[PDB]
Amino acid sequence: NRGAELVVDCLVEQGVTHVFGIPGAKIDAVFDALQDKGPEIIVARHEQNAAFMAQAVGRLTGKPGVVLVTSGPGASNLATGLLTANTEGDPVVALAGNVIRADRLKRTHQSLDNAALFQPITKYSVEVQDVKNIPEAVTNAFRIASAGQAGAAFVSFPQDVVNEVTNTKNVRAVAAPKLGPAADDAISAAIAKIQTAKLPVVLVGMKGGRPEAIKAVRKLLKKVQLPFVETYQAAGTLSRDLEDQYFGRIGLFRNQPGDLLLEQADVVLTIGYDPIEYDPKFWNINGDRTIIHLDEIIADIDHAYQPDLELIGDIPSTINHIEHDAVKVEFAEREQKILSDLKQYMHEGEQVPADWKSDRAHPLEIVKELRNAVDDHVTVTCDIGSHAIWMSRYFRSYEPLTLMISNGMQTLGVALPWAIGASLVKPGEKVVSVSGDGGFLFSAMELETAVRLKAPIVHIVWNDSTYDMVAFQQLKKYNRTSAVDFGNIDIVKYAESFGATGLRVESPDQLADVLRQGMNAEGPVIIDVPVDYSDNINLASDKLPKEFGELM
Amino acid sequence: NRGAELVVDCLVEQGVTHVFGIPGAKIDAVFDALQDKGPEIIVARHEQNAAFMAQAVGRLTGKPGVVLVTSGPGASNLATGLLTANTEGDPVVALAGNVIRADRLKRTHQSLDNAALFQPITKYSVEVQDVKNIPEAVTNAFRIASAGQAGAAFVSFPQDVVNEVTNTKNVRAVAAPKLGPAADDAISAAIAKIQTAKLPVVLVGMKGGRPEAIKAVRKLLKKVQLPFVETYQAAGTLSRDLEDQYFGRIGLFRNQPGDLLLEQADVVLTIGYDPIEYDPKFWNINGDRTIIHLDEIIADIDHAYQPDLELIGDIPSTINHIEHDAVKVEFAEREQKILSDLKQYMHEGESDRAHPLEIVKELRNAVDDHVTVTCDIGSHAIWMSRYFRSYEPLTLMISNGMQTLGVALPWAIGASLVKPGEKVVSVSGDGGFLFSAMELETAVRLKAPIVHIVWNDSTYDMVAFQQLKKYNRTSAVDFGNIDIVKYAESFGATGLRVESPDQLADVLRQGMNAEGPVIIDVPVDYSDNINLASDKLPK
Amino acid sequence: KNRGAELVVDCLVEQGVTHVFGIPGAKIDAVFDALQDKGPEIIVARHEQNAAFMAQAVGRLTGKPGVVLVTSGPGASNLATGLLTANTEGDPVVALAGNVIRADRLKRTHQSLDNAALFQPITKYSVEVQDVKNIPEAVTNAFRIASAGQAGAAFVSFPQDVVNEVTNTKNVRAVAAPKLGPAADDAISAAIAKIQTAKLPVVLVGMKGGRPEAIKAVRKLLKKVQLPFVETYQAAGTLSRDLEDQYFGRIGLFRNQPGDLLLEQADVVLTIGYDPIEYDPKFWNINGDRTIIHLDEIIADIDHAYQPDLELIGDIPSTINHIEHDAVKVEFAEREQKILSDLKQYMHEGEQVPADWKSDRAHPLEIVKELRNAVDDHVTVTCDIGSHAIWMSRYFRSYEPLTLMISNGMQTLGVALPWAIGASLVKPGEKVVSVSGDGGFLFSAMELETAVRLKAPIVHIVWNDSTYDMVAFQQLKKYNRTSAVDFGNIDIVKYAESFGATGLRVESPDQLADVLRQGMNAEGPVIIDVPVDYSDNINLASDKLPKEFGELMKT
Ligand SMILES: Cc1ncc(C[n+]2csc(CCOP(=O)(O)OP(=O)(O)O)c2C)c(N)n1
Ligand SMILES: Cc1ncc(C[n+]2csc(CCOP(=O)(O)OP(=O)(O)O)c2C)c(N)n1
Ligand SMILES: Cc1ncc(C[n+]2csc(CCOP(=O)(O)OP(=O)(O)O)c2C)c(N)n1
Ligand SMILES: [Mg+2]
Ligand SMILES: [Mg+2]
Ligand SMILES: [Mg+2]
Repeated sequence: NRGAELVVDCLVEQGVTHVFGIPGAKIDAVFDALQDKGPEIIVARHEQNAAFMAQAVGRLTGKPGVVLVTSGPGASNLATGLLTANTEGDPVVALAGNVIRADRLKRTHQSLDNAALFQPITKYSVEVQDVKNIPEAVTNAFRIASAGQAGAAFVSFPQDVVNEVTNTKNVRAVAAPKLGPAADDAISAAIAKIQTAKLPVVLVGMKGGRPEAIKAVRKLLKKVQLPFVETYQAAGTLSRDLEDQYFGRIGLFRNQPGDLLLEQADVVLTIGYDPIEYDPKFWNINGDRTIIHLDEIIADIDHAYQPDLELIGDIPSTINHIEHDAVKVEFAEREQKILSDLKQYMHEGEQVPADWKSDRAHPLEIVKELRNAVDDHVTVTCDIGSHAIWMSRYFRSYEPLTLMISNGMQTLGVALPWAIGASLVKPGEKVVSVSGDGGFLFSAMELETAVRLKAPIVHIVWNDSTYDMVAFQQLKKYNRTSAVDFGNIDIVKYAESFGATGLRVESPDQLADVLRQGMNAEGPVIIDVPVDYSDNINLASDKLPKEFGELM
Repeated sequence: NRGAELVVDCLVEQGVTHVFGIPGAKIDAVFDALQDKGPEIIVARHEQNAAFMAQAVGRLTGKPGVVLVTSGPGASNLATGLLTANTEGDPVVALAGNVIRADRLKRTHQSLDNAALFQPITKYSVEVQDVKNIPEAVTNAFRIASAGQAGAAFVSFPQDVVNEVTNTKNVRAVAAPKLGPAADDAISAAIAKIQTAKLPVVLVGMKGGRPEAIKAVRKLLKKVQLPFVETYQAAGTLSRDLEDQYFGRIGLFRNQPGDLLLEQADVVLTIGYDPIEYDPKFWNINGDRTIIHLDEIIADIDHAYQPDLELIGDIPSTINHIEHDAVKVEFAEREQKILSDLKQYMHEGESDRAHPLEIVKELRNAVDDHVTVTCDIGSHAIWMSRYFRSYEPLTLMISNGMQTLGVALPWAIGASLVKPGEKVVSVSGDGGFLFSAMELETAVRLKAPIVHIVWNDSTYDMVAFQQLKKYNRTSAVDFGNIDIVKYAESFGATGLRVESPDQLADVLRQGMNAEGPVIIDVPVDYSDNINLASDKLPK
Repeated sequence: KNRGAELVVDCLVEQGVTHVFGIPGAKIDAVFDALQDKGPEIIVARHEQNAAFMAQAVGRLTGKPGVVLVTSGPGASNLATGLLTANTEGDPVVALAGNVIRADRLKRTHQSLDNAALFQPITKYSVEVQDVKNIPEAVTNAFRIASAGQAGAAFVSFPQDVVNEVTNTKNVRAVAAPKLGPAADDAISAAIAKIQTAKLPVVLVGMKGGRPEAIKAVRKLLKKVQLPFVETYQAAGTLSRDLEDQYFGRIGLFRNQPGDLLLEQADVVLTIGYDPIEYDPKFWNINGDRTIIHLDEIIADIDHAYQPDLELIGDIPSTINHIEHDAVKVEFAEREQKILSDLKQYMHEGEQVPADWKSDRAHPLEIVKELRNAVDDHVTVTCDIGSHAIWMSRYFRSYEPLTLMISNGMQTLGVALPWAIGASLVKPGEKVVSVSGDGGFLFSAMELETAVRLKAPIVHIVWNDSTYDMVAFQQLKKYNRTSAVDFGNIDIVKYAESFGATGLRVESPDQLADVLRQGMNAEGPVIIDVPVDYSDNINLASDKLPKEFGELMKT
């Protein structure tokens, strides 16, 4: 019963089932303590992927995912991982080791100021300097990682602290509390402003993408019949019932129907809106608009964002109090016409161009065939790139937490490790991950962990042989691409070398059969599907806002 | 004519030959400027390895390696990379982008305090907030990265700053100056203590592992005939002439002849000694000895390290002034016997699979002296660090500061670019391999003549055997195997395999004569590893 | 003309700032120049520390952030302790400081440092604006964060070229920080349930319970349910004269109070806005399992001695009201009534001067009482740090919200007098009383010029013993000897007159009552030198009371 046991004791109380990590000499006492009791250790092939996996656990379970690494380069490898989780509202607790307290100021092996390093990228970055303080520090980490808004917590343990034998008792895993609903006066005022609105619309954001949030949002949308829009991490709010009120997903560029829908609005209700997904300077422009901020925390005042009302409190509760006293909105003919046109423009946008001819599959063809090959309840984790732009915009998701996208840091390589984390959260279910050919290699080494776990993952690789998202953004600004090209690899040979299944779409017509082959395959499968990116530049085309400008 | 050009203008003037990086929306303006002029861009497969490559360029060329990344996750991926370079005396300049100055406080895509993040892990972390300040900020970053002790410098560029058009002129790339040698009276006082010493020993350290230092160290060792020892990053100090005065490499555990040699000495002269490689509480113990600190910067006072003399100045110059007025030391009979027994003990220290010691030697005999050999981190690195002889400066590169996993392969890639047309050998573990194995694509793309050796045991053994000595059980050290040959072939590279311990020498030669990147899978018996921490030898 | 500096003033206008405390400088002068055309009144301070203190006092009294404006370099670095104090004591403060131009920000140039990096670990919000357009946003969010629970300090740094930069940027609406709804309904119901079933339920009113609107609601709860309650030092003023029979003093510093013994005997403790800085839970929540109910605007910090069984997070007054609405009077059993009776008795004996007392100087308890009797309930009393503060914090009764201000977070020396000046600006035309030690006096005594300049009606009481006594008696108790606590005397009367202020002196303990009335009736700043006998001070850390109660209870 030494300090390392205390760390494990906390993990038990927090109900931690899995720990992702990589052992080392400085953190060895805690890994040793985990052999006697505590959660199952998932050994990672890189601490970055260990942090990503934990993030996936966080977003899916609502409870902090736990990552355990050693001092020095082990700790510093969690940097990007935690930074992503901290900016994308995913509860993660990081446990890292450090050199002994007596040599903490010295130039010794793997020593640095851990707490100072993770300070600007976490909600909580502390280093325990007394063994008695372990149960407190770790508990407060779990609570703070979870408390709205969710984020990353980092706890550093000097080696002599985790090895120290102590008679210190454990501490109760007091659950993070939930707020009450927003102020009654604030809700009453909000209902009033929505009822008097000529065209009210709902902007569902990050924290609205929580399951219980989605549950309450849907009840509201059905009763009041408001047209709504999603941010990328709000994917899954849409139901097939609410398809007639759905106006797509806003993000990246102001050239979507939702942006035009938001423009026409006179009252906008934002739900759990972290502006990181889409800056308000992009959508809230052109005329005085009423903004009602509903969130678990106060609003960030921007030039383009100055809420006329703030409903701060538990997001689902606050929505419930609104939905109860709200009544159906009747739209005038003019507003109905606008909604009709936008829904028309929206449908026109989801279609492959008529003049299309190619040896490869169009991105929309890859999107459509994938959704029809994947059940609604199946979790799909997506990477970042041009492929991500298509997925975020056109891949429909009808259930909470089934389309995971990195819309905070837009970190390359998140797809596959999220999928591995997701499969452990939902055992016995197939999990689909989508990535680019460039972003793939960022975390492809974690495929060994997949085969080892026999995880039912289907990884789709959009093959263009370039960092295209940077490329077409270079062409639009400088009329030339720079440092976006790299060599190709045999993706099938790559998979097979890890002990996984590798398939390949040789022709655009084989797409449907290859996908279903993978969805029925056993174990991890990587799928190489070449794509034609000649239409990608139109993702930033302002043709659509122009057409609607003239029509108005 | 805009801020991005200024960054490149500095890179030109600094004589930067290569920039390793990955583009992004915020830093693309500088990537755009590199199309018209400036160094050749090497697109990496991960910013971690791009930073590693730059570290190798720094360690090999003496001028800072440059890495250029984007905002957000681009910047934060440099964390381990820069931290490694900063604690291992390798000059690196990192250039990262950031969000618009007007939105620097907002929750927007890829925003963080870049400068605040790299503060605890660099010698210099600044963020430029005015376009005029670019040539200054960049120039001083290079100077500080180079200045003793060398390390990592980080410069963050708001997107609007690199895109802003200005008529600001560039700034001259003033070279970091060299110090003069240590004080004359200080040099004389040191020489006095050495000639009167019964058993004087030289500890060549990190900053002694520099080329000009080694050249100057060797002249001192030949003339005075001093017994010396190496640290892991001091590999290459040994010459084939000086085999008779060499007493191995100290590190990791106190069970080496060197630890015992230093113990018996009464006066020890340390040269460019960073205590990060081996804490002085391990060797400077059993009895009072006089310590003379020779370095480019002052010493860190430790309980086991309190110098009686500090000769601070240019390392080679200070050494030359010693070598000039020093004379040969005659060793007494007792002391000569101690030196004799330990050199005997040294050789004394030197299955279905191949033994580690078999793999070290057979590689040395299969590899030319001038060929640079990069090593990763693990148990295999311990065998290499202790028994792989290097007879030329900068031919055995080891990460002895952070002990960072995955450094082997990208260092080799950086090296092939530094020494074009030369073969480069990299050694790594099977666990440490996948950390940066995706950078093999960059090697094949560059057609770099790299030879990678993978020690195959299927575990994180260095953690494993230290667990058995502490808790008598291993924890979280096991993982599955992969087909390394198929892996190589999938990248368009050559894959070989040692099926039997006798095939070792022939497979090695195949790779050394092969064209392009080659990976070699060699299985190892690690049942002997546990003796590395055995206290048998000191007893 | 519309320049960057104007945007800063425009924000202050929309925020409804009436006063700005500061000291001008070369880097921040553009904002000072802009304040000449429009904006709040500038209060020139004699040290930036006191400007931070005064701004803090305005925040604690008005609930809106007090504003402090300084220059680059040492001007900014002088705000360190001031802001650190406000940040740990729930007082809204916005600090606006200048810095060198963006082009020389990395250079060794005059008064350059990383302003933001310095104030990062001691404020809720420390940013530096690097674009003139971003000013109205940065500042507005600064005010909101400083006010948002838990209230604290925000620091905004302006490069000289940024505030001097001419820009056509529109201002941004001063959107008010919103209030939470009350705590969760099921959580409140569960709380009432655990309170009704309690043998001895007690309320611990803490820092955030000491706010006016909080106190209003707490009292209604206390009257209806008839719960015994206790105060922390910054919760002073919750007590009403109605509630005297349920009041059990103020816990703090040392565990030797009736309140500490009351909490020990309780089986259910309701904490209200309890920041543990004032008194760590390892001191009071000991010796047996107790049910803890954390009521606050933010979640709880889990300690070994503090692991709540229930958390009611939401607006503090609103949450209390829902409790008060559905709660009923608590009936105490015979055993519990006696425990309350004995403790209420022990409490009364503690507030009394010892019978064998004789001295040429005034006893601390005499100075407290005579001051309380010379001062109206509504008159704000600011207290400094030292042994005198212990007497005041424990024995000076306060019967209205925000009439006894104490620095109980950082325990910063010198806060008394500048707080009074800030108070004097908040309640113009009202007398303000400040209490300090002779050591803590000189830390900020130079602000006496600022009082005299404003002709503020302040009455400053200086406890004269000629030592750092609070350190001294704690040294004798730990080391059997004092170290570095002694210093020379100054003529406090002559000191006041030299600033143009009134100086009085209590030459004999009977003149005490008379001198105070003389001061309370004097015009302009008044300093009062009153000598004190500190021979009884060591009993403040005496463990006699817990010992007697230990024996009396084991009976
Ligand atoms: C760690 C990191 N580095 C750089 C970037 C910038 N970036 C955004 S998209 C992209 C390239 C994606 O390449 P790929 O995997 O091939 O997908 P594609 O764009 O081709 O669809 C890059 C480098 C990033 N978002 N994260
Ligand atoms: C980035 C990083 N993660 C973890 C460690 C801790 N560590 C030191 S050696 C080692 C395992 C080495 O495995 P391998 O590559 O197979 O070499 P081997 O032990 O088998 O010789 C680990 C995980 C480290 N030094 N750096
Ligand atoms: C800035 C600061 N310095 C030191 C202390 C420690 N301290 C607390 S009370 C005290 C001495 C108080 O002297 P005085 O004002 O004369 O009051 P007295 O103790 O005599 O009642 C000291 C030094 C502190 N709380 N803050
Ligand atoms: Mg691609
Ligand atoms: Mg291995
Ligand atoms: Mg005193």
